[PDB]
Amino acid sequence: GPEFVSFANQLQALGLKLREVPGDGNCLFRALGDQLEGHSRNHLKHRQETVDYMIKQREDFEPFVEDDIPFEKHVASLAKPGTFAGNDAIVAFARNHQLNVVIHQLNAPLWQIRGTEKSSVRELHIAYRYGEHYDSVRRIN
Amino acid sequence: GPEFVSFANQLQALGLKLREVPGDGNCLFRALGDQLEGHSRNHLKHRQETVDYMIKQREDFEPFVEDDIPFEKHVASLAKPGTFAGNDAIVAFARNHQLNVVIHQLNAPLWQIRGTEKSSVRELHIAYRYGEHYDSVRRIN
Repeated sequence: GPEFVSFANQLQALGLKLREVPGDGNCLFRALGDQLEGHSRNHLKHRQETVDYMIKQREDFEPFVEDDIPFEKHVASLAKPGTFAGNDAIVAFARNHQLNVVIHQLNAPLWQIRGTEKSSVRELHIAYRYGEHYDSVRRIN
Repeated sequence: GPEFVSFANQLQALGLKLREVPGDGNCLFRALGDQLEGHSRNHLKHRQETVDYMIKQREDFEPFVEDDIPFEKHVASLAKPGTFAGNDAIVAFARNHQLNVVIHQLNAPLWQIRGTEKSSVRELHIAYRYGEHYDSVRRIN
């Protein structure tokens, strides 16, 4: 259908704008931290707490791991600062914090990862982009 | 990917909500009227003005018509109250009013019909749904 010409335009139509985080493997936790706390300075803590939750809830998270890769290897790699995180990390963070994460993408359907079974919870917004990069999505005014 | 369970939830995540218009063929002009003016009472006028614009700009709109259907037949049918309108009517209305129309759809990419070549213009929001039905999309707070 009739597409937006830029991601900035798409967000702007929704009264939203990007808050970019650096192009390294810590981007998801920086973006989620920015959403949760208004800044990304606790990204190492969020990475560690997210891995801790995944381990505590191993039976829930082993299904996410790409086959023939041991769960231990997956979470050990994720524990290292700079390791790019994926959807399973978003699920873990969302469940740990009992909230939802809405994911924006240029000319793609808006996604929602729900951390609870509840009906009215806190909702965080991030943007998925090239490679494995995530940014924070904030209100304009 | 991870989809919203309802259209209401999807809009709510964006701070938006549906304002339903009746399930008849006047829905697009009622929805556009609601967006433009805050109410749908001028839907007959918007239909007539939209057809007038399409006729004035025939060379621009003939390409939209499904082949072997005469342009005259298309616009004559569209002029009748109750005739369901399509994308070409949105383009015509947007160009006539020199604005943009953003179209929401459940678990589909957000669309944008741009009425001008400009960079900063007024933006109207509607929702496309089952059949040929459109509703108005408004801010929650």
